[PDB]
Amino acid sequence: SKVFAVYGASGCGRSLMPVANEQLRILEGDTDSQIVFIDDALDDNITVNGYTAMNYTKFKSIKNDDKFVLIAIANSSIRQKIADKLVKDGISLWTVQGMTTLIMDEVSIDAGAALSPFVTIAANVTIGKCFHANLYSYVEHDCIIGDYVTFAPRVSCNGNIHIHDHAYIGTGAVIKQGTPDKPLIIGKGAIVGMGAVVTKEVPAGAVVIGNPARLL
Amino acid sequence: SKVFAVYGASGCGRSLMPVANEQLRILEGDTDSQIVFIDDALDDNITVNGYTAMNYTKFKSIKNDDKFVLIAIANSSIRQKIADKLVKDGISLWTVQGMTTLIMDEVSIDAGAALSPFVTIAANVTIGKCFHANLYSYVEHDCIIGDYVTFAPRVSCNGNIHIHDHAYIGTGAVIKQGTPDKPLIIGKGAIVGMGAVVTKEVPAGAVVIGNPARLL
Amino acid sequence: SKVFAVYGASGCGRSLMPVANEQLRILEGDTDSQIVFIDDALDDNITVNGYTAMNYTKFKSIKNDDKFVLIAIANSSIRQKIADKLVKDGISLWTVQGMTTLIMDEVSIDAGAALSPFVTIAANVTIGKCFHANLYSYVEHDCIIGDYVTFAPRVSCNGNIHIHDHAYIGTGAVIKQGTPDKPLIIGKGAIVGMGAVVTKEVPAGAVVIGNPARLL
Ligand SMILES: CC(C)(COP(=O)(O)OP(=O)(O)OC[C@H]1O[C@@H](n2cnc3c(N)ncnc32)[C@H](O)[C@@H]1OP(=O)(O)O)[C@@H](O)C(=O)NCCC(=O)NCCS
Ligand SMILES: CC(C)(COP(=O)(O)OP(=O)(O)OC[C@H]1O[C@@H](n2cnc3c(N)ncnc32)[C@H](O)[C@@H]1OP(=O)(O)O)[C@@H](O)C(=O)NCCC(=O)NCCS
Ligand SMILES: CC(C)(COP(=O)(O)OP(=O)(O)OC[C@H]1O[C@@H](n2cnc3c(N)ncnc32)[C@H](O)[C@@H]1OP(=O)(O)O)[C@@H](O)C(=O)NCCC(=O)NCCS
Ligand SMILES: CC(=O)N[C@H]1[C@@H](OP(=O)(O)OP(=O)(O)OC[C@H]2O[C@@H](n3ccc(=O)[nH]c3=O)[C@H](O)[C@@H]2O)O[C@H](C)[C@@H](NC(C)=O)[C@@H]1O
Ligand SMILES: CC(=O)N[C@H]1[C@@H](OP(=O)(O)OP(=O)(O)OC[C@H]2O[C@@H](n3ccc(=O)[nH]c3=O)[C@H](O)[C@@H]2O)O[C@H](C)[C@@H](NC(C)=O)[C@@H]1O
Ligand SMILES: CC(=O)N[C@H]1[C@@H](OP(=O)(O)OP(=O)(O)OC[C@H]2O[C@@H](n3ccc(=O)[nH]c3=O)[C@H](O)[C@@H]2O)O[C@H](C)[C@@H](NC(C)=O)[C@@H]1O
Ligand SMILES: [Cl-]
Repeated sequence: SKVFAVYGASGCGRSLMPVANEQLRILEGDTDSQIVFIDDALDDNITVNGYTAMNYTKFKSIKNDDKFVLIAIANSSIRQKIADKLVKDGISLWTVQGMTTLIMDEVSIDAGAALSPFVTIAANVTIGKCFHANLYSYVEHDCIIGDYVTFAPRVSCNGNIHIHDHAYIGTGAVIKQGTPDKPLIIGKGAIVGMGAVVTKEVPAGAVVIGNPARLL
Repeated sequence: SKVFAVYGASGCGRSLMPVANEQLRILEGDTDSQIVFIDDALDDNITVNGYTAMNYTKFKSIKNDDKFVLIAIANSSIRQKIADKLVKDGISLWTVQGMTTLIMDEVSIDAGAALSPFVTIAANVTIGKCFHANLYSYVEHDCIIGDYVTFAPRVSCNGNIHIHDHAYIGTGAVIKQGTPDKPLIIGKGAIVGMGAVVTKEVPAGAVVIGNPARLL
Repeated sequence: SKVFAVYGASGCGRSLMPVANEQLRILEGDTDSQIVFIDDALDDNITVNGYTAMNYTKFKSIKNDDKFVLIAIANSSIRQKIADKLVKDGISLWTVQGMTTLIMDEVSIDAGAALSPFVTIAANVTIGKCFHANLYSYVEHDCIIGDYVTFAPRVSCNGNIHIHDHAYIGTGAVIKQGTPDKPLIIGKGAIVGMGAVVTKEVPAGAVVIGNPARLL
């Protein structure tokens, strides 16, 4: 027996719960396990879109040895804080993908990814912990994505790109491919703005916007 | 017995007829009902891509009590004019979606929407009359879309956006999310240009272009 | 009996091989035929992502009368050179599409197209030799695409556009629709940069960038 949850019942979680249901009901063939929202804004349990929603105290208190959680909070500092809490409390991080999520050959993705509908993860890609790939995003050949990286919808991450930990790539951003000899690097905790067209390495902690991308 | 039609046999209609066939043949499981084009440019009936095409006089003259029409004309002033005519003549507005159109939880869409392939309508979205969501467009969590709103392909409408009646959002436009406290508003009859990156409220009747979006 | 191949085992080929397998195993229902990589960088045979990879000398030497090749090299000058070699050596050019590739009515596509997942080819489109439509690209109503045209991912080619031979359209580029009276032309060997917003005819051999698109 198992219990599943989506951690976060705001916009991120409510748009991932259908995806978590595709993962659980169809890709895992599991019509038996219950799935709930966790949200620490809650004191008393409520329902959100027809699902039981409870705080983490209540979720921990459930008498089941086999808990699986997708963290659906886009802020990667919160996501890492919650991931470390879950693992310390013996709760499993749970990767979710949609029926229309395309995974190609020799792809490695750490536990707890949120892979939205219409996402492509292409050939020979490596992805670290609790990756968020929102609707329509792709990661193309030979990319290395670090830990707690967050893509908005419709991110175009071309080939031979290395994205370091905690980077955020905004809606519809386009990133030029690197080369095998010189991967294009997005530095740790960098922010690429919505619609930015990234043609060069982005420094760690930089915010870049526009076409072409410039420091903000 | 029923008769279906796509109103408009130009580019909008010819790229929606396959979608209307997915809706009718697969999602409604209906292999019996006939589907035709209506186009008032026609005097004599013709065929368009292997479908009978006739003007509205001829379509009205069909002896069937149960008519269903998708309006495939992108100009929203024409679309509203035709919708009001159809309803007055006792003809039903017909929502069409593709096999790859994704509708999430607690979504409300008024009759007569054209929801193209690869469209996502995410959690807790409300949409008014004869919405056009062209290929790859999405409407994310908590949005409220008014009447006769038109999206070109690949519109990125993020969460907590309110789009008023008759707005037009151009190809690949990106709209910044609002907040629960302050939805980002696109005003009545506003035009957001292709590739525009919208980061603030757009006034009613405004035309905005570029990255970032500015008045034209 | 037949032998299939993907010509090019770098990023283009490795992200197309899964698509070639969807085409062969599912759309052609063929679990019998072998599929390999050809790559002329190879001296001795190797494996690439669990597929045999050999140079063209070795591929020619295979004793089979019925060879089918998808050219997965994005550089269209190389692609044409290889296509002419294959045809001269009595090897068939092979069109591949994904399970999520959408082809609409009255579409004509010459042999040897690479049609990626989530690609739409809309109504009444005509496409010439060895077309590349990378992930998420679309070609909308009434377009005419010439020979050895290459789309990066997420190209938005709207209606009534004529793209001449050997043009390259970069990641996330948007092209304004033409009219029936005046198709918007992308000239021979033109390059449209990533994220370019094309609102007018592009001259043959021009490089255009930005929003709006300008000569570089
Ligand atoms: C880039 C970004 C992080 C900057 O955030 P911020 O510092 O709060 O910026 P503000 O909204 O205060 O705007 C700063 C200025 O830059 C502009 N700007 C903001 N985002 C921009 C963008 N992506 N491209 C270009 N200009 C942008 C604003 O219009 C403003 O101009 P002004 O000073 O003349 O008024 C933010 O706008 C962004 O792009 N975030 C991603 C949104 C997104 O992807 N949503 C998807 C959710 S699923
Ligand atoms: C924004 C828009 C409505 C303006 O239309 P318009 O007033 O007829 O504009 P024009 O085509 O005459 O061009 C006006 C100027 O702005 C530029 N321009 C036009 N559209 C632009 C856009 N989206 N972004 C930036 N610049 C744009 C033109 O290049 C031109 O520059 P110029 O005066 O230096 O020559 C139109 O270009 C547009 O974006 N429409 C949407 C197209 C689309 O989404 N098609 C999908 C069909 S399914
Ligand atoms: C437009 C393009 C062909 C130009 O290539 P290039 O001539 O080698 O250009 P460079 O990378 O040397 O950069 C030239 C300058 O223009 C800028 N630039 C490059 N591409 C740009 C683009 N698409 N939009 C805007 N500016 C761009 C660069 O930042 C640079 O600015 P700088 O001189 O101030 O440093 C190329 O950048 C491009 O867009 N290619 C498509 C990439 C792609 O689609 N990849 C998908 C692979 S599947
Ligand atoms: C306001 C805003 O920009 N929200 C965007 C954000 O959604 P969330 O990541 O759900 O961010 P929220 O701040 O809206 O919500 C986080 C939720 O997480 C909960 N939370 C947070 C911390 C914690 O320790 N426990 C916990 O339960 C918290 O109570 C809240 O309900 O990320 C999505 C990917 C965005 N999506 C789109 C399409 O625009 C949302 O608009
Ligand atoms: C020229 C142009 O920009 N056409 C774009 C428009 O297609 P339509 O909405 O089909 O616009 P049209 O003007 O081309 O056609 C409208 C059709 O509607 C018919 N019509 C119009 C009025 C009416 O009362 N009756 C009626 O039958 C009219 O005869 C005509 O055949 O909207 C699509 C969504 C665009 N798509 C793309 C991908 O570019 C088309 O290019
Ligand atoms: C470095 C680079 O920009 N590669 C991009 C290119 O991938 P390819 O078209 O695979 O280009 P390559 O130069 O990387 O490889 C071509 C292959 O083709 C082979 N080749 C070339 C010539 C020939 O005669 N025989 C032959 O076998 C050659 O040995 C090589 O392995 O085109 C894709 C569509 C891009 N995709 C993305 C998503 O970024 C790749 O990053
Ligand atoms: Cl897309």
